[PDB]
Amino acid sequence: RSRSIWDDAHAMLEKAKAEGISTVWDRAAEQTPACKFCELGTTCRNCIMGPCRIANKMRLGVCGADADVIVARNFGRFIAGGAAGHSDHGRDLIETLEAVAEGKAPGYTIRDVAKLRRIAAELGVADAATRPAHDVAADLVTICYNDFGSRRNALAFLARAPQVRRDLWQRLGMTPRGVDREIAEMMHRTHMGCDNDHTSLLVHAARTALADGWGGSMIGTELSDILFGTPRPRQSTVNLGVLRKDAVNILVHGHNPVVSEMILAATREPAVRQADAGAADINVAGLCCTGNELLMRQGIPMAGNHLMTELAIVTGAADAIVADYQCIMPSLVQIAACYHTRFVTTSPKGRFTGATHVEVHPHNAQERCREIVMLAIDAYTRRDPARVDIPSQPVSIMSGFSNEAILEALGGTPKPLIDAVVAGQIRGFVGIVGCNNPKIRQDSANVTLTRELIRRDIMVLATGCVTTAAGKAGLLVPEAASKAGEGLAAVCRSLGVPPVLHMGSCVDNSRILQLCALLATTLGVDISDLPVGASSPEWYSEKAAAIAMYAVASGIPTHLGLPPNILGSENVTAMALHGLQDVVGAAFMVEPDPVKAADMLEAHIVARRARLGLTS
Amino acid sequence: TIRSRSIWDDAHAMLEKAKAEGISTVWDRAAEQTPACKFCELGTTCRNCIMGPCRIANGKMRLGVCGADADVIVARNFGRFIAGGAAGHSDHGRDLIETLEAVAEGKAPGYTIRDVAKLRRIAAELGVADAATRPAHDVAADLVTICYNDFGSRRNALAFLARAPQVRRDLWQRLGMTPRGVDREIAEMMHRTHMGCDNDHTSLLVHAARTALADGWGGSMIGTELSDILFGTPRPRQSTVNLGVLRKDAVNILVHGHNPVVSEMILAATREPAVRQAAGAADINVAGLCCTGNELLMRQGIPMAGNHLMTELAIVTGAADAIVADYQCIMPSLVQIAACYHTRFVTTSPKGRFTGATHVEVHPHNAQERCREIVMLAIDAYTRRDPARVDIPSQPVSIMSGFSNEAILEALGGTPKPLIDAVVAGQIRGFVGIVGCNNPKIRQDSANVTLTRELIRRDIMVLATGCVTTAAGKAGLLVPEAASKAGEGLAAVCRSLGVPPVLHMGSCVDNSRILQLCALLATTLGVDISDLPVGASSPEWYSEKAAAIAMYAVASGIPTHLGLPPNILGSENVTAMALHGLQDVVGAAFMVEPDPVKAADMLEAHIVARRARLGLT
Ligand code: SF4
Ligand code: SF4
Ligand code: FES
Repeated sequence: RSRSIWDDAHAMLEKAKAEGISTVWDRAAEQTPACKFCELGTTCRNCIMGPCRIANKMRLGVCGADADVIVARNFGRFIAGGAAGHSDHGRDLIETLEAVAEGKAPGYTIRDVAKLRRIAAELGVADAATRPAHDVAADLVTICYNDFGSRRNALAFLARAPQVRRDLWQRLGMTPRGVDREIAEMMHRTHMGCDNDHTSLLVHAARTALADGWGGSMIGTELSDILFGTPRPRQSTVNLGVLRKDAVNILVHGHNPVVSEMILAATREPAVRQADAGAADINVAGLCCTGNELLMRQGIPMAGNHLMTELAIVTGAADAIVADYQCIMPSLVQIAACYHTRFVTTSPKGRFTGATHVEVHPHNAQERCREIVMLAIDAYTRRDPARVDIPSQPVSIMSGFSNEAILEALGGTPKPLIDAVVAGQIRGFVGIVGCNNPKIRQDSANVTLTRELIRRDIMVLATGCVTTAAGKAGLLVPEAASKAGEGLAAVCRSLGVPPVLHMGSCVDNSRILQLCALLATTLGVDISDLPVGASSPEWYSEKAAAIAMYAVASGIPTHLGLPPNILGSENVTAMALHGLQDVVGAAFMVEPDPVKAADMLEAHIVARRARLGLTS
Repeated sequence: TIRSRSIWDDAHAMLEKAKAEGISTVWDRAAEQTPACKFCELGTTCRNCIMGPCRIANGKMRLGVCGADADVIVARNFGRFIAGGAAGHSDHGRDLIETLEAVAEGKAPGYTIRDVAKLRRIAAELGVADAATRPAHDVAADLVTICYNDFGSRRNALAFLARAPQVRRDLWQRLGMTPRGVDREIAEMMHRTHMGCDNDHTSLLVHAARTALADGWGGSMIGTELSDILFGTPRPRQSTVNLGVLRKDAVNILVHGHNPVVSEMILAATREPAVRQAAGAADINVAGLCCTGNELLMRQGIPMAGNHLMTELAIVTGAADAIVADYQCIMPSLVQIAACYHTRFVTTSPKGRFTGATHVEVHPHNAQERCREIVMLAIDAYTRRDPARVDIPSQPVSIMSGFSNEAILEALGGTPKPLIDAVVAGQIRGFVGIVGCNNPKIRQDSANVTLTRELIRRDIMVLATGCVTTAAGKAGLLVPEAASKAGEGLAAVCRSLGVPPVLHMGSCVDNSRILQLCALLATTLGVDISDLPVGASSPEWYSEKAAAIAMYAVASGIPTHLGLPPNILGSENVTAMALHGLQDVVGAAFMVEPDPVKAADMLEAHIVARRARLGLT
């Protein structure tokens, strides 16, 4: 009850305890209270002269490092881990398009040639409009790979940012030069006896996160649309009720659409769908970011977010989990073992001990994904009928709101959206990026903050876990306009869109940057002048901090529900919470109270409205 | 009590001088952090997300909040440890590519290509067309491209990897270990260690091996070869060691860190007539520290003031007029210790920023003017030195240095066949590259020198890099006359060649020379590196770069001994994989032994075993 706000989670948690199955909430209590030095960030294991803990003797490390350097180093490596997670996903997308471009990817094509030509033209490919698509693709592959090289002075997509913003980064030393390069430079700087200035460390951490948002994640988003289709607005369902008792239930979990879109195509094969075991159909449901993206591009229903993954298996109806990499809890392998579920992994980078590994690459995806769906149809026969309990009834959601889709709904230009903001019908925009964290009652903060913002005529752009949260709350449909303020509801009914726009997965947060950059460029101001905000009310992962860091560094005020492990240095904390405002035009806000967070987000939005000479 | 800190009299005098002056040393701070955190020492702590942090216990706390066990958690921490060290070398190599490209474009005043012959040879080796006869700047530019591509994401294997025997390359490929890109493997390691990605301890150790190979065969190797191209390939030469290199009558500039791009330009500025005339001092004195000092010693014969733990004690002498630092292994306490005196602590790299220092950023386009400004800062500081607080402890010791692979082969008449013949006869029973640092957990240089003395006594030639250079040098082991401390066979070889029984091959980056030498001997014999009577030791290691070095040695076939254990004892599976499992996979393994004599037995035992596998006595 205190663990989650959802009845489907409640039913599955009670089912888990009766079956003696330990959940992520059960293990969170074992690790609470946690280590104070680890919680403060005042611990360092970067060499075997240590480990060192800073006290308040023990003021410095053995090498002489103070709490400032130690805390900043840990935080840069935290960000580097998150940027690395997106970086590799984007590299994987580059490899796939090259396989298509070279004609070495059976079942893969370029779904959105129009976007390919536009992106290629945008990044400087000559005659991208009229040359053969595979050549245009190959040239774009080269540009992207160069951003994963070490000879650029700035990443390709950075030109989307307003000039004032690009000039600021260059002056500050923040211009991201290469995706992998900045990750390595961060790891270099955090080695003993290298960067021992907390400001320089935070600057490069900002540089590293910008290499994600304007590099790794952005390449990942745009190539995904090129290969799998650009999302259009569409209807679907959410919650554990997406699982059908009468169908073979395949759950795609992780991030890579290269796999999940091939799992979907294999289930649509005539020979596979024919398989014969008491199967009414082959039901595919989404999890995590690969589910978000399958929802965006295919309308496939989503079973749940981060904390719903273990409870999805406990239902007794998950026949298989097809996983790749990132945010896939290893406990899934043990819980699936308690049932019949075949836990299948597909990435060479995402290995789990005890799993069934069927490695998927573009050259063998069609045959391997077809083999995987047969493993699931086999597992559907061994499912115990006694231990099945699908809790809830699914909820309708609308999804597929890319920037392409938003502009289409606005008639082609951002001016109607702009005009609504100048009038005050839409007072501002807040991108909510949150995850789930067992330290917070599940989706309470996410849904509460979302409800507050739309009540104040502030449009919410949702990605990641908040998608399942707002969707379960009925906020992802046009009819949710009745829960928004008069001005925002007026806009939404005019556009036929919900007051919360689902823009995709964690990688797709680059869409929010692209949108902010477009509005800033259209108006001739910096992103730090737009009435925008970002929130991660229930974040947990390195990727969330990398996202939060690149939002702040791009001019977007960013709220965090839980603090990072940096409180052990008040200097680092003050830089993140206040000092960054003077440097990059935005800052971090830490607030566990979602209502106070709405006040803080709205206050900044109001302030930027006044700087534009507008009424709030 | 300070006699237990170091084995050297210059260190003793400075530690006792530090105690009287109330200056806290790295040894004083080591005792404050002992006993350390047990979970951190075991590796059973994880801070990779804010669902945690998590500690594993030995029924609660068996797993992390995400479900991760001690195996995954310990392996993740160790992979990130390796990634930090590879990252340190990676960026140094990237800096040298940037420098050669500046030379190649004519945008680097004072920089030239010292070794055109090596440039043409390296370019030809990596596939540059007509590298032998085309203009040097074009040859350089084409080589710059090859190196940058190894810092890209489109190669299937790094360029220098072809030096390895085919059998070794086939093994890496089968295992999934082939390093594809320098930065790529670092990022992939960080990706794998994110929550919910690689949760298989075997896969994690494999990629850590892949990442370290991207260093030794990539970052460090590019760093070594381009450095020789730009600053000269080391030839054997004489020099002095210890704190006595500092002259009371001269302006004392200490270069500390790693980048020769700066230190070789600091040396040239001191040789300028106006700068040398500006110095009321008797001379301008440049001395080496850490790895940049190793490299100035190798290529210029510049004396070295001391190793890792001697850096703070160098300032306490009261004679260090300036410290020119860049990045890596430069303790931030140096800024506070220098503040107690007149010393100007100068930093030059954008990547190595220290709070409170005098920052004069050095890049190839402005090095000549900036380094000239830095030497003037030091000449200014020479006037502000208090004569009362100066006490230079010891008298310097003669050393011989400059043993690159080029130098070794030259001493052998051009081919490794004489070196090979001595090994088949048994005059040289094997080779051990000692890579150690210093660690306040061990009496300074005790284990290093003790192991070195034991090995040469058993006819085992020692190849020294890094800190052990100052260690063996202070012990009189770096001169031809040190043959009297070796066995009959090894002493016999050394007298024939006129070389010491311990060969100084450079800095930590220069450990790639040892790989190049092993690869050459293995290729010449038609066997794997795992078939050679070779070993590696880091008796007093501490840093991420040392663990990356040890990991890439093990992964290339070289048995590697560590004096102190890494933070992995919390998982017996990871420990057994490092200590035994790797032997079945890569033909070599880690050996953990704090007793240097037992370490010599362990190193010699493996050497003996590989001699038998080659059919030798
Ligand atoms: S880098 Fe410094 S603070 Fe960190 S463990 Fe090593 S000695 Fe301690
Ligand atoms: S990644 Fe897993 S083990 Fe590490 S802190 Fe997070 S929940 Fe704990
Ligand atoms: S566990 Fe070692 S400090 Fe937190």
